[PDB]
Amino acid sequence: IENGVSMHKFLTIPRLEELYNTKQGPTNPMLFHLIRDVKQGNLPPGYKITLIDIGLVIEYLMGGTYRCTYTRKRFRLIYNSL
Amino acid sequence: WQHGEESMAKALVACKIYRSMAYEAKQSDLVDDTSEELKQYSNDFGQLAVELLEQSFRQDETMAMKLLTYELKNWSNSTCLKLAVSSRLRP
Amino acid sequence: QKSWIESTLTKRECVYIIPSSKDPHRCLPGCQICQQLVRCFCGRLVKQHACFTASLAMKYSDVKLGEHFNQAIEEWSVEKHTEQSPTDAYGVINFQGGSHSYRAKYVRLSYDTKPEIILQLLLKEWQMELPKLVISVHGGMQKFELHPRIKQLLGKGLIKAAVTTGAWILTGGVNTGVAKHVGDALKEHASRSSRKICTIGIAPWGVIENRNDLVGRDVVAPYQTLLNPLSKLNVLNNLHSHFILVDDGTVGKYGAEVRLRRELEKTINQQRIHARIGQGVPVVALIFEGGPNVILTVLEYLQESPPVPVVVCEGTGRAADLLAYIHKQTEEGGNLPDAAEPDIISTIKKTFNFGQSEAVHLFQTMMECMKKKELITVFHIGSEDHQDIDVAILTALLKGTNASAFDQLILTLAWDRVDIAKNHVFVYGQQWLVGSLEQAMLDALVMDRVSFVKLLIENGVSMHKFLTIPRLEELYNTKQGPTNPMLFHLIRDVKQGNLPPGYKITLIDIGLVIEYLMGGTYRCTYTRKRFRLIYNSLETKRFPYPLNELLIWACLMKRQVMARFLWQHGEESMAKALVACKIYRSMAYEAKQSDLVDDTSEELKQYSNDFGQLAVELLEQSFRQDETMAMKLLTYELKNWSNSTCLKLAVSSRLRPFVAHTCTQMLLSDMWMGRLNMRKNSWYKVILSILVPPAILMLEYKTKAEMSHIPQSQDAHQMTMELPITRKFYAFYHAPIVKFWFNTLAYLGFLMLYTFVVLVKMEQLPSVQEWIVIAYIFTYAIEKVREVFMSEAGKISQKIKVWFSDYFNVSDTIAIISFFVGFGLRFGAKWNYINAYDNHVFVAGRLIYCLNIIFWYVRLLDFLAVNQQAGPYVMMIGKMVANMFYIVVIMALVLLSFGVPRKAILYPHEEPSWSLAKDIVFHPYWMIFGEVYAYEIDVCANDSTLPTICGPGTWLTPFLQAVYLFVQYIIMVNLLIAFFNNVYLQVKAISNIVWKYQRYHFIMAYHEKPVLPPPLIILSHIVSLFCCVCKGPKLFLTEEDQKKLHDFEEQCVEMYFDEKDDKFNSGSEERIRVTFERVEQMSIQIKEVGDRVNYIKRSLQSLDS
Amino acid sequence: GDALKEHASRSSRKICTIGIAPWGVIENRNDLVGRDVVAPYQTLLNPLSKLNVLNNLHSHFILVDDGTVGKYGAEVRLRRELEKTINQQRIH
Ligand SMILES: CCCCCCCC/C=C/CCCCCCCC(=O)O[C@@H](COC(=O)CCCCCCCCCCCCCCC)COP(=O)([O-])OCC[N+](C)(C)C
Ligand SMILES: CCCCCCCC/C=C/CCCCCCCC(=O)O[C@@H](COC(=O)CCCCCCCCCCCCCCC)COP(=O)([O-])OCC[N+](C)(C)C
Ligand SMILES: CCCCCCCC/C=C/CCCCCCCC(=O)O[C@@H](COC(=O)CCCCCCCCCCCCCCC)COP(=O)([O-])OCC[N+](C)(C)C
Ligand SMILES: CCCCCCCC/C=C/CCCCCCCC(=O)O[C@@H](COC(=O)CCCCCCCCCCCCCCC)COP(=O)([O-])OCC[N+](C)(C)C
Ligand SMILES: CCCCCCCC/C=C/CCCCCCCC(=O)O[C@@H](COC(=O)CCCCCCCCCCCCCCC)COP(=O)([O-])OCC[N+](C)(C)C
Ligand SMILES: CCCCCCCC/C=C\CCCCCCCC(=O)O[C@@H](COC(=O)CCCCCCCCCCCCCCC)COP(=O)([O-])OCC[N+](C)(C)C
Ligand SMILES: CCCCCCCC/C=C\CCCCCCCC(=O)O[C@@H](COC(=O)CCCCCCCCCCCCCCC)COP(=O)([O-])OCC[N+](C)(C)C
Ligand SMILES: CCCCCCCC/C=C\CCCCCCCC(=O)O[C@@H](COC(=O)CCCCCCCCCCCCCCC)COP(=O)([O-])OCC[N+](C)(C)C
Ligand SMILES: CCCCCCCC/C=C\CCCCCCCC(=O)O[C@@H](COC(=O)CCCCCCCCCCCCCCC)COP(=O)([O-])OCC[N+](C)(C)C
Ligand SMILES: N#Cc1ccc(COC[C@H]2O[C@@H](n3c(NCc4ccc(Cl)c(Cl)c4)nc4c(N)ncnc43)[C@H](O)[C@@H]2O)cc1
Ligand SMILES: C[C@@H]1CC[C@@]2(OC1)O[C@H]1C[C@H]3[C@@H]4CC=C5C[C@@H](OCCC(CO)CO)CC[C@]5(C)[C@H]4CC[C@]3(C)[C@H]1[C@@H]2C
Ligand SMILES: CC(C)CCC[C@@H](C)[C@H]1CC[C@H]2[C@@H]3CC=C4C[C@@H](O)CC[C@]4(C)[C@H]3CC[C@]12C
Repeated sequence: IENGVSMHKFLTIPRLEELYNTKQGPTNPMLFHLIRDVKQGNLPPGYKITLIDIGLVIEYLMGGTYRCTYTRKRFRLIYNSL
Repeated sequence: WQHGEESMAKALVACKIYRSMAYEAKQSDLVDDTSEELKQYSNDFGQLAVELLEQSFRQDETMAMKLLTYELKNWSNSTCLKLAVSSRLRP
Repeated sequence: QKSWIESTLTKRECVYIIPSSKDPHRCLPGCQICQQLVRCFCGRLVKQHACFTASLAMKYSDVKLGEHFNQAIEEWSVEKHTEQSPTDAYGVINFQGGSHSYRAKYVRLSYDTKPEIILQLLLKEWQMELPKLVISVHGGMQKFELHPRIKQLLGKGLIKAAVTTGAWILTGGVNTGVAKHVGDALKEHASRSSRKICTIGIAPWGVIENRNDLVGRDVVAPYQTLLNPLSKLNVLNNLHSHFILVDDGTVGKYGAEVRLRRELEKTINQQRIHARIGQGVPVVALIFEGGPNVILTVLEYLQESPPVPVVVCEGTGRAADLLAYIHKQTEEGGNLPDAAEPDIISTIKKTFNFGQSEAVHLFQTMMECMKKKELITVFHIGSEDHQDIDVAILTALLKGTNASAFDQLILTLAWDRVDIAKNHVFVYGQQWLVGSLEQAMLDALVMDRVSFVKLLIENGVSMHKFLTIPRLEELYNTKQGPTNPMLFHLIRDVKQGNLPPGYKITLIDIGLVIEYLMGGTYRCTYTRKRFRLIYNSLETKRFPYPLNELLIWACLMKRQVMARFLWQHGEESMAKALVACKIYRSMAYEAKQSDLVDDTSEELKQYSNDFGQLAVELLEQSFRQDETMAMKLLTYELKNWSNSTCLKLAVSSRLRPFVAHTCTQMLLSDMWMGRLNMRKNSWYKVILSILVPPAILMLEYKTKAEMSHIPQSQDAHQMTMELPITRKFYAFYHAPIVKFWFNTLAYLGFLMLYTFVVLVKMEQLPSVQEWIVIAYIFTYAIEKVREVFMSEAGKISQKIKVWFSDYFNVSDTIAIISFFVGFGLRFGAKWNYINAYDNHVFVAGRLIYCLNIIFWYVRLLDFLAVNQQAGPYVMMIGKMVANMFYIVVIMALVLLSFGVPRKAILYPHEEPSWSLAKDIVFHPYWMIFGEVYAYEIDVCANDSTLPTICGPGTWLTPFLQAVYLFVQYIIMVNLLIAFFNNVYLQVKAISNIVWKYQRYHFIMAYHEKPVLPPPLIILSHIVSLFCCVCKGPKLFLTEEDQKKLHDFEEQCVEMYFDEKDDKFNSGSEERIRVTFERVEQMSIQIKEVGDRVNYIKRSLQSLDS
Repeated sequence: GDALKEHASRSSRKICTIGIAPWGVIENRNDLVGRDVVAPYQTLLNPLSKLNVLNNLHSHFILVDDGTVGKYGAEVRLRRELEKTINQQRIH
C-alpha cells in the first residue's frame, strides 16, 4: 500500500471471492460451519464459497434487521453478470 | 481497520462478529472450542471503540455525540450505539 | 451558478487550431496521416479539441485553410486563439495508495486570472488562514537524489520553520522537482503531528498526468500514484495539501506557472502580517538544486523591490553546490579573487555543461547575485552553519533588509519565537530606541505572548513606566487576542442593564466588576476619590504597583499563562493568588448561572483551584521556615487589596485547604487563648477561675511578644503597652476560651433547669426555674439579633442570607419562636382550677416546651464540636445522613410492600380511617429494630395474642414477614453497614477539613461576643447601647516589622520556586530523559568521530605513498 | 555580576557582593538622593548617555563623594583601606 497499491482497483469479485476460498494460509474451521447453518443444512462437495453466502453469515452474526450489501438487488444482479 | 474511514463503526461491527462467532463456537460442538480466542478478539475491538470515543469526546463533546447517532449507509443504516448495544458492550 | 469558482475563475481551450511544424510522419496517403497525427501548435492534435466550432471545421480538413502565410502559422497567440469558459476541474484530490488517504484540493484556472483573485481563492474560498511566512522552494526541475543525511535535516527544519510560523511552502507540485523531497520531508517527520502545514504546489495543467481524472465540479477524484513506465508526464505528489493548476489552453508545454507564483508572493507580501503589526508577510526563497532558470531566478529576487532574500543549501545539487561555492570564495560585495576565472568556469563547464559562452553569460548572472551577498544565506549542512536551518530561514529575513530592531523584534513576535529574538535581536550591542520596547510589550500583552513579556522585562522594560492609564485602559479594549465574552456581560450587569454601542471600557467600570466579583465590602482602587479625580485629568498616572493591576487584567480576560507569569513577578504573592481564586470562582458562578453562551465554568473553576493551590503551597513553605511570621502573613492588612486579609480572602472563596492548614489552626488556637498561656495552664483552672474570680490572679498569661503574631482589638492592644491587676481581669474575661466555658456553664445550668421545668408539674404561674429559662431564651435571642446586624456586610439581605446558612442559627430561630408560642399559650390561658389539662391551650404550650427542649440538647453538639476528636464525628453525621438517603428510601418501600398486604389480609372489615395510615407503617418499622411480634405471627395459633383476627387468608402473613425481614436485615441493613464501612474514610477526611473550616467562623464569632452569658448578657447590651448613643481585630505591626515580614514572604517564594525545580530536575523521569537525549547526541558524535577516523586512515595511506 | 545571574546567586544563599565606585561618574545621581529612600532606579542604557550604569546583581554599593563630578579616581584609596580594615579583623 505504501509503495503504490490501490485497494479500490485490487478488490474485484473473483479476487475477494477467491480470498474466502483459500487453504494457503491461516483458515477458520468455524466459517464453513456457519455456512452450513445458513444453507438449510446442505453442503455440496466442491462448493467454492460465494459472496451471497457470506452475506447470509453476517446477517446471521449481526442479527436483528442487519442486511448486508451482498444480499441486495444491486449486488445480486451484477453478481450474475461477472 | 486503521486504513479507511468509519473506524468506530468497523470496530463495533467486529466486536459483534467475533462475539457471535464465539457464542456459536461455544454452543456448537464441532471441534475444540476456540471461543476464548474470539471473545478476546471481540473485547480488543470493543476497547478500541471506547478509546476512540474518549478521544472524540475530549476534542468536541457535541460532534462526538453526533458520531454516536449518524446513520452509517455502509453498515445497514445502523448506528454506533445500536451496534454497541447489539454486542452488550457496556463501557 | 452557486459557485464563486464557476462564476469567476475561467479555463482555457485552443478553439483555433494550428498544425504541427510541417512533416508528415510517413505513410503515403498524405490526407489521412494529416488528420491522424498532426499536433496543434496549441499542444493537442486535431481530434482532442472537439471545439464544436472547430469540429465543423475538423470535417472540412481543419480550421484555417492550408499553407497560411508562415507569418500567420506562428501567429498563434494565446490571447487571440484560445477561449475562456466556466471551469471544469475543481474539487478534491483523494490520493489512492500511500497511507491515510491524504486529501488535497485543486482548481483549473486561467493564467488570465488577476493576482488578487488567487488570494481570494486561498483564504475566502478554500478557507485558509493568512500565514506569517512563505517559503518559495525553487530548485531541481527533474527527479534527483539527496544523501539521506542531507535529506532528513532539511525535513527537520523546513517543517519546524513552517509549523511554528504557520507557513506556506510554494513548490512546483509536480513529483519531479524539489516538490518530491519537500513532499518527503512531510512524510518522515509527521506532517500531520496534529498541526498540518499548508503546503501548496503550483504547476501548469498542460504537463500533468490524469487530467481527465481531475475533471468535474466539486468532485472527489480517484487519483492514484501509478508511475507507468510508458508515461511521459509527471505525477502530482501526495503530501501537498493544495494545488493551483494554471490552464494555459495548450497542453504539453511547461512555462505558464512562473507569473502566478511570483504574483502570489507579491499578493501575500502586500497583506498585513497581523492586525496589530504593520509589516507585510515576508517571503524567503529556498534552493535544493538548479539549472540556468534557477540561478536566474536567484538573481531576480535579489534585484526585486522589496528584495526577497534567498537561502541556498550547499550539498544538494548543481546550482546550490555552486552558489555556495562561488559565494564562499567571494569577498564583502562583488569580486572573484585575482585568479579565479579559469577555475570557476570549469566548475560551470562540469557542474552544468553549456560551454564557454553561456557559462560566461550565466557567470555574469552569478556576479550580480554575489553583488547582493547581504541578502543571500548559504546554510551549508557540513558542520554547524547558521544553527539548524530553522534559524537560517527565519533569521534570513532579519538580515540587511533595512529593518530596524523594532521591526526585527515584532516579526519574531508574530511568529512567537523568542529563541530568535534572544540570540539574534538582543545581540550584544543593539541600538534600541525609547518607545520600541514599550510598544513591543503592549503588543505581547494583547497578543498573549508571555515568553516575550518575560524576555522584555529581562532585557530592560520597567512595568512601572509602561503601565499608564490609556495603555492599561487599551488592554481591556482589545480584540487582537484571546478575549473573554464573559467580561462584557459582567459589565452590563453592573451598569444597570445598559451598553452604548461603541463603549470603550473604562477603569471605573472594571472597578465595579471586581467589587461585584470579590463581594462584601471590597472596594477597588478604581472607584476611590483619588483615582476618579486624576482619571478625569488624563508621573501621576503610573500605578505604583502595576503587576497588581495586570494580574487582574489577565484573570478577567481568562489568560492563565499570563496570570501565573504576572503573579510570580512583584510581591504580595499569596494575596494575589487568593484574590485570583475569588475572581475566577465568582466568574465561574456567574458564567454557570448566566445563560449567555456555552458555559466555560469548568475552565474557570480549575483556574481558581490552580491559584488556590499556590497559596496553600506557599503557606506550607512559609510555615516550615518560621511558624510565627507565617501566622503574621495570614493577618496583616494588605493596603493594596481593600485593607483585606489573606484569611479573609480564602474564607471569601471557601478555600478550605488554606483555612484547614496547620498554620491557621495554630493561629486560631492562639486567638482562642487570648492573653492566656494555656500551654502552662489547664481547663480545670480556667473554669475554677470563672467561679472563683480571685483565682484569675494565679494562672499564667502571655507577654506582648508572644501576642505579636495574634490580631487584636484596639483596646486589647493598648493594654499590652503596660502585668497589673485590672489588666489581668480584662485579659481573662475577654478571651474566647473564657467566654466559651462561661457560656457552657450557663447553658448547662440552663438545660438542667429547663429539663426540671419540663419533668415537674407546671402550675398556673411559672416557677422561679421557668422564669430564669425565659430570661435566657429572651436575652439569648437579643444576642442573635445583634449577631445579624453586626454581621459583616452592610447589604442587609446578605446579613440575613448568610445567617440562615447555618444549621444552628436556623434551629435557634425555630427554637426561640416555638418557645414564645409555647409561653404565650402556657401563660395566657384561662386556667381551670379543677384540673389542668382540661385546657387544651395550656396543654399545647406545655407540649411545645417538651419538644422545644430537643433543639437545646442537639445544640450541645455545637459545643462538643470544639474538641479535636468529637468535632469531626459530629460533622460526619450530616454528610452520612445525606448519603444513606436512598438505601433508606428502598427500606421504606419494602416496608409498605409488607404493611399494606399484612393489614389488608388481617383486617378486612375496616371502614376508612386514619388508623389505616398508621397500621400499614407502624409494626413493620418496629420490626427493623428487633421486635418480631412473635405471638401476632400466625394469629390462628394456640399461643396467639390475636385469636379474633384468625380468618381466611391469614396464613399468608408469616410468609410475607419471613420475606420482609430477610430483605430488611439480611440485605438492606447489611448493605448499609457495607455502605458506611466503605465510605467512612473519605467522609472522615472531608469532615476533618470542614470542621477545621467551621473553626474559623466559630472562634472569630467569639471575639465579637460580649463577656456575659445569655441571662446576664443584657447588661453588656445596655452598656453597649449606653456607650453607642453617648459617644474587627487587627494585626498591628510597627514599621520595622512590616519590613522584616515582606522580606520573609519574598524569601519564601524564592525557596518555593527553587525547591520546586530541584525536586523536578532531581527526579528519576527527568534524569532518564536528559540521559536519553544525550545518548542521542553522543551516539551521533561517535559515528561522526567514527567517520572521521575513516578519513584519518586515508591520510595514513596517502602520506605512506 | 553576570556570573551571579546564570548560576543562581540567590540559591537560598546570597553572596554579599559589594561594588565600590565614585559618585561623580554614575548615571542617575539624582534618583539615588534622599534619606532611607527606595530608589526607582532602572537599567536604561540611553545611547546618548556618557556615564556607566550601576549593575543589578551587586547587593551593596559604596559611592565616594569626591565633591567633583565626572572624573574617576576617588575609589582606590577606600578599597585598599577596606582590604586592610578587614585583614585587621579576627577571622573567627
Ligand atoms: C417546638 C417544636 C416545634 C417544631 C417541631 C418540628 C421541628 C422540625 C425541625 C426541623 C429542623 C430544623 C433545622 C433545619 C436545618 C436546615 C439545614 C440548613 O441549614 O440547610 C441549608 C440551608 O440553606 C438556606 O439557604 C436556608 C434558608 C432558609 C432557612 C431554612 C428553612 C427551614 C425551615 C424548617 C421549618 C420547620 C419547623 C416546623 C415548625 C413550624 C444550609 O445552607 P446552604 O445550603 O449553604 O444555603 C445557603 C447557600 N445556598 C442557598 C446557595 C445553598
Ligand atoms: C434573630 C432571630 C431569632 C430570634 C427570634 C426572636 C423572635 C421570636 C418571636 C416570638 C413571638 C412568637 C409569638 C408569641 C405568642 C403569640 C401567639 C400565641 O400563642 O398567643 C397566645 C397568647 O396571647 C397573649 O395575649 C399572651 C402573650 C404573652 C406574651 C408572650 C409572647 C411575647 C414575647 C415574645 C418575645 C420574642 C422576642 C425575643 C427577643 C427579640 C394566644 O393564646 P392565649 O391567649 O394564651 O389563649 C387563647 C385561647 N384561650 C384564652 C381560650 C385559652
Ligand atoms: C422515621 C424517621 C426518619 C428520619 C429520622 C431522623 C433523621 C432526620 C435527619 C435529617 C437531616 C437532614 C439533613 C441532611 C444532611 C445535609 C448535609 C449537612 O451537613 O447538613 C447539616 C448538618 O447535618 C445535619 O444537620 C443532620 C441532622 C440529622 C442528624 C442526626 C441528628 C441527631 C440529633 C437528633 C436526635 C433526636 C432523637 C430524639 C428526638 C425525639 C449542615 O450542613 P448545611 O449547613 O446544610 O450544608 C450543606 C452541606 N453542603 C454544603 C456540603 C451541601
Ligand atoms: C426460594 C427460597 C426458598 C425458601 C425456603 C423454604 C421456605 C420455608 C417453607 C415452609 C413450609 C411451610 C410451613 C407450613 C406448612 C403447612 C402448615 C399447616 O398445614 O398447618 C399449620 C398452619 O400454619 C400456617 O399456615 C403458617 C404457615 C407457615 C409459615 C412459614 C413462614 C416461614 C418461616 C421459615 C422460613 C425460612 C425457611 C428455612 C428453610 C430451611 C398449623 O396446622 P393446622 O392443622 O393448620 O393448625 C393446627 C392448629 N393450631 C395452629 C392452633 C396449632
Ligand atoms: C424448608 C422446609 C419446609 C417444609 C416444607 C414442606 C411444605 C408442606 C406444605 C404444606 C401445605 C399444605 C398443608 C395444609 C392443607 C390445607 C389446610 C390447612 O391446614 O390450611 C392452613 C393454612 O395453610 C394452607 O392452607 C396451606 C399453606 C400452603 C403453602 C405452604 C408452603 C409451600 C412450600 C414453601 C414455599 C414458600 C415460598 C417461599 C418464598 C421464598 C390453615 O390452618 P391455620 O393457618 O391454622 O388456619 C385455620 C383456621 N381458619 C380456618 C380460621 C383459617
Ligand atoms: C439560665 C442559666 C442560669 C444559670 C444557672 C445557675 C443559676 C440557676 C440556679 C437556681 C435557680 C433556681 C432557684 C431554686 C429554687 C429552690 C426551690 C426548688 O427548686 O425546690 C425544688 C427542689 O429542687 C431544687 O431546689 C433544685 C431546682 C433546680 C434544679 C436545676 C439546678 C441546676 C442548674 C443550676 C446550678 C448548677 C449549674 C450547672 C452548670 C455548671 C422542689 O420543687 P419545686 O418545683 O420548687 O416545688 C414545687 C413542685 N410542684 C411544681 C410539682 C408543685
Ligand atoms: C410562627 C409562630 C406562630 C405560630 C402560629 C400561632 C400559634 C397560636 C395559635 C392560636 C392562638 C389562640 C389559641 C386558641 C385557639 C382557639 C381555640 C380555643 O381557644 O380553645 C381550644 C384550644 O384549641 C386548640 O387547638 C389549642 C391549641 C392550638 C395551638 C396551636 C399551636 C401550634 C403552632 C405551631 C407551633 C409553633 C412553631 C413555630 C416554629 C417556626 C379549646 O381549649 P379551651 O379554650 O381550654 O376550651 C376547652 C374545650 N373543651 C370544652 C372541649 C374542653
Ligand atoms: C459547677 C462546677 C464546675 C465544673 C463544671 C464543668 C464541668 C465540665 C464541662 C464539660 C465537660 C467536658 C470538660 C472537659 C474539657 C477538657 C478540655 C478540652 O480539651 O476541651 C475541648 C472540648 O471543649 C468542650 O467544650 C467540649 C464540650 C463540653 C461542653 C459542652 C457539653 C457537650 C457534651 C455533652 C454530652 C452529653 C452527654 C450526657 C452525659 C450526662 C476543647 O479544647 P481542645 O480539645 O484542646 O481543642 C482542640 C482543637 N485544636 C487542636 C485545633 C486546638
Ligand atoms: C407456590 C409455592 C408452593 C405452594 C403450592 C401449594 C399452594 C398453592 C397456593 C395457594 C393455596 C390456596 C389454598 C390453601 C388454603 C386451604 C385452607 C383454607 O381454607 O385456608 C383459608 C382460606 O384460604 C383461601 O381461601 C386461599 C386463597 C386463595 C389462594 C391465593 C393465593 C395465595 C398464594 C400465592 C399464589 C401462589 C404462588 C406463590 C409463590 C411462592 C381459611 O379460610 P376459610 O376456609 O374460609 O376458613 C374458615 C374461616 N372462619 C372459621 C373464620 C369462618
Ligand atoms: N472549634 C470549633 C467548632 C465548634 C463547633 C462547630 C460546629 O459547626 C457548626 C456548623 O457546622 C456546619 N455544618 C455541619 N454541622 C454538623 C451538625 C450539625 C447539627 C447536627 Cl444535629 C449534627 Cl448531627 C451535625 N455539618 C456540615 C457539613 N456537612 N457541611 C458544611 N457545614 C456543616 C453547620 O452550618 C453548623 O452550623 C465546628 C467547630
Ligand atoms: C405511593 C404510596 C402508596 C401508599 C400510600 O402513600 C403513597 O398511599 C396513600 C393513600 C392514603 C389513603 C388516602 C385516603 C384515606 C381516606 C381517609 O379517610 C378518613 C375517614 C374518616 C376518619 O375516621 C374521616 O372522618 C383515611 C386514610 C386513607 C385511607 C389514606 C391512608 C394512607 C394511604 C393509603 C397512603 C399510603 C401511605
Ligand atoms: C407530625 C407531628 C404533628 C408530630 C411530631 C413530629 C416529630 C417527628 C417532631 C417533633 C419534634 C421534632 C424534633 C425537634 C427538634 C429537632 C432538633 C433538630 O436539630 C433536628 C430535628 C429534631 C430532632 C426534630 C425532629 C422531628 C420531631 C421529633
